[PDB]
Amino acid sequence: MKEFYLTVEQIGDSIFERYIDSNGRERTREVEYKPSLFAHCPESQATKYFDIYGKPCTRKLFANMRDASQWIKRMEDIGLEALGMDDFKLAYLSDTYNYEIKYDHTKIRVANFDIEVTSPDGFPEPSQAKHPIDAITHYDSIDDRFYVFDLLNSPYGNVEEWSIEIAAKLQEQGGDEVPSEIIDKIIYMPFDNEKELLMEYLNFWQQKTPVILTGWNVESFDIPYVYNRIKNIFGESTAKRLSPHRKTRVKVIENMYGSREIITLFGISVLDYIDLYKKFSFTNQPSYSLDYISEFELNVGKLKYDGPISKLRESNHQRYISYNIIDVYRVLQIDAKRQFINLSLDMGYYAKIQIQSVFSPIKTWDAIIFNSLKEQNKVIPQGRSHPVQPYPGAFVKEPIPNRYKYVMSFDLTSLYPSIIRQVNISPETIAGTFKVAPLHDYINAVAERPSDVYSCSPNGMMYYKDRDGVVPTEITKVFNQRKEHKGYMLAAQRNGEIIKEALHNPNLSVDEPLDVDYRFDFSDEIKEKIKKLSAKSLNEMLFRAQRTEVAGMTAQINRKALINGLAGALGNVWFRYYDLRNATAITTFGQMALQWIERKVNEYLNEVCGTEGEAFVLYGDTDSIYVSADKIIDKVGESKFRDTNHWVDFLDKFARERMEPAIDRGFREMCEYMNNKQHLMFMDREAIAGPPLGSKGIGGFWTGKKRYALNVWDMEGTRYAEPKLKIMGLETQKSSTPKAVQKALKECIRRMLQEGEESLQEYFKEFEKEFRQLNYISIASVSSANNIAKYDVGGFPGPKCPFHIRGILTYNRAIKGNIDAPQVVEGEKVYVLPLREGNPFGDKCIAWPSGTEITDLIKDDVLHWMDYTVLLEKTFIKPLEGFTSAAKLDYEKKASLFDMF
DNA sequence: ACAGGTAAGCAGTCCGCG
DNA sequence: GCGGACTGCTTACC
Ligand SMILES: Cc1cn([C@H]2C[C@H](O)[C@@H](COP(=O)(O)OP(=O)(O)OP(=O)(O)O)O2)c(=O)[nH]c1=O
Ligand SMILES: [Ca+2]
Ligand SMILES: [Ca+2]
Ligand SMILES: [Ca+2]
Ligand SMILES: [Ca+2]
Ligand SMILES: [Cl-]
Repeated sequence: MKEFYLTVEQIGDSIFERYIDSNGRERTREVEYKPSLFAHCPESQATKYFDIYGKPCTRKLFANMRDASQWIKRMEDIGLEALGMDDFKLAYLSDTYNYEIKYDHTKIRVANFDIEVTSPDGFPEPSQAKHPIDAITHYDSIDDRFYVFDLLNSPYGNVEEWSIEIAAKLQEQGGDEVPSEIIDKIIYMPFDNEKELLMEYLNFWQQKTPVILTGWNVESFDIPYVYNRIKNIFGESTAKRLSPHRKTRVKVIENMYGSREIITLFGISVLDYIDLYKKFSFTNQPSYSLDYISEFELNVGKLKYDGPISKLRESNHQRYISYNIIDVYRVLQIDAKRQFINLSLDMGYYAKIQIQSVFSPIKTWDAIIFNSLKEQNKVIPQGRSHPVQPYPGAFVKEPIPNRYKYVMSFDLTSLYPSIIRQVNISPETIAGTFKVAPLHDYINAVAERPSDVYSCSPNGMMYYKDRDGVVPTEITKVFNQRKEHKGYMLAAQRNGEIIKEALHNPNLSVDEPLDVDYRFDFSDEIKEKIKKLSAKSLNEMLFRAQRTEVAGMTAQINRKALINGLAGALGNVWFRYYDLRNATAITTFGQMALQWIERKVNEYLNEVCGTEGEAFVLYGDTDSIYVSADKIIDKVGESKFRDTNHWVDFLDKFARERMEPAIDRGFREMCEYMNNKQHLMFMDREAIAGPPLGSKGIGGFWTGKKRYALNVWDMEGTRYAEPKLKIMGLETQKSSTPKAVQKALKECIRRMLQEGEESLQEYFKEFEKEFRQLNYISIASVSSANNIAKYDVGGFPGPKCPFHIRGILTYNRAIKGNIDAPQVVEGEKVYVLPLREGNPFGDKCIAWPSGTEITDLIKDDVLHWMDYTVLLEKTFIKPLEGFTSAAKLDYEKKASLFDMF
């Protein structure tokens, strides 16, 4: 089989690499790598190395890696460009793997792990590691085994072995309910003492050394804690065994509130799942406890126990171990759904970087572009330094706040990358400039055609049409992968809607779910086979379909993220190819494109309706238009259609047959006008939106930019079983609005768009009446805890102190003394509650770490002195007023004037 | 340091206001 | 005694 790397590191003048050989065997080697850089030389001097502009370079081989760096320095000490890949790991990878890497994941050792530390001192600090490690569950992807290391004796109690027979049993039967499918995969190891526990774990680490190291919060807690515990006990030399090469960097970086520490383990690629999740999940969560994320992701419960966690090992060691095992499995369950490790392997190898570098779009693209260039014997430029300059981005239309009954939207496919490809924007495709008319002259086709020779952006830049450019070339590739997985995604979604429809005719029948690939539109026979199936079998299929979709979502949205990131990278001063000329060429062309088609789309319909100079496009952001479809519908009359589904099927056909071809012609012209390389501005219909037929519903509304709600029947060719609410920017979407309140505002909106005003009033009446009975956690606000210190000033609110920061201050003050209550972690999320007039906290609000319940030390005073009125007013009524005003409705019954009857 | 800009709403502070 | 203008902060939308 083809060879592939596991990990690479540079230590002094040597490169350390773990890899899989041509026989599937894991090997390590240290290489005295001889790097090669480049300097400009005279035109006459004939070589085969040219920089990106076509200027000739000379290659310089260095005896060791230090020599190469010293030269770079000496060249800056002179003032001449020092060219080539300065990060030697990437050049080594590029040299050692001159082909497209096809890896075998079953050969890659991914370790998933978690530890427990009993601590009656408050949170056990990794930097200090004062308390014993008393459990380690470590899953190995190669062995398919959960390795459990369990301490029975410690300063904080002595405990009987864990029982796997009990662990397996129901909660409802006094067991722990550890899943069947992993019961047989547990390797249990009791330990007399911590010394042996740790000593054994290290020898285990040696024989099954992780390549990919993951888990929950593993980089802020488990890794640092185990490193430091071993360091405190056996010395830093032993602790260094956690690195296959024995080298570790310790980034001290503290804060005002003590000492936090991050350890780098050379030879291992650490991918903390919380960071994977934050980067790839595209959620903004109110809390990042595993319980919370497990629940959100897998719809599994809370992992319940009695008393605090600090007292769990002693009171119930049985459950203490099972819960540690389950925590590890949970991350695995999340990864089987989200596929983030898989994604990271794909990108890492695609680009030829350290896998952990996937967190860096700049590092990722530098390498892709580097390798691409290396293939044509071209030489990359030196990374220079620049001042940060702001630059303009997208255009957003200011909309008329209002209800809108029938709405149809249209969106451009991968716009910024498409613009890159259409215009041919790349560091070496720059041809010159032209003098720019103000933007609106390009929008309305008044300004003279900028060039007859080059491809142009309304920002005044001109690019060669004939050549290629690495950026377009490399961007097009990742785009095509994007399009592939999007395709799989949408079809899985389409299929999922068909299963939903079928769940109205569930057959009284005993069968198994169909063996089908959900990435592809179901065939007629499969469809025919589906109606006759049972509920039990249909639901299994639905679940699978969704699972396919999530998988496809992950692959698609994150390639999109990466390609959009190149476009922004052009405007990050650390990117090798930083260049505001190019970044600005992207954004400005975007602004023109959007407004150009707004002109065209208003023009077309005004002709097609005979009407004169009416507005149809009511909104647009960046690359989207929202078209007011009322006149098209009225041209036929709501009298007809019989059902909702008729007029949707109408509008759809009108979009695909009439609008798009006009839209296409519009973008053809603009491409011509701009004289671009290839037309790639593709705008197809997205959402079809309105109320159920002849209902009291308003269909949709806007409040301003970035804030609207629509009742969507069809989205990108997916016809929903039930109409789905598209809500953008409103409080229902924000992680800072109380859960109960999101839910209720969503129903108010649902009731606004699907049913009428009465329905909405009826609900508002109910909600307010019932509000005081909801759980405190459900009605609490959420916020991040940035810059606590800055505003601290004696433990009381400093100047211009933010509302939430104030609330933490009241917390801290109220938990003074008993270091036992959890401390608000700086930069983490908190619940916030307003405090009622004249309370014992001596301030007007309180905050505490999210996920958690507040410690009982203050819980009951918080519940009593709770300010429901200010909560209701601020978080619910206020935003509702916003929605209904814009919608021209009232949430409360108005004074009839007739009431005197 | 190690993708980008655009933009909304909520509070705090300071000022004008018979 | 409070509303408006401005700014800090937070979290959305592309
Ligand atoms: C979502 C997003 C968009 N954008 C910019 C670049 C996008 O080309 C443009 C429009 O964004 P989107 O409409 O969200 O998506 P897209 O055009 O990139 O791709 P698609 O429509 O197929 O999903 O806005 C970013 O710069 N960063 C981002 O994270
Ligand atoms: Ca734990
Ligand atoms: Ca689309
Ligand atoms: Ca788009
Ligand atoms: Ca869009
Ligand atoms: Cl230590």
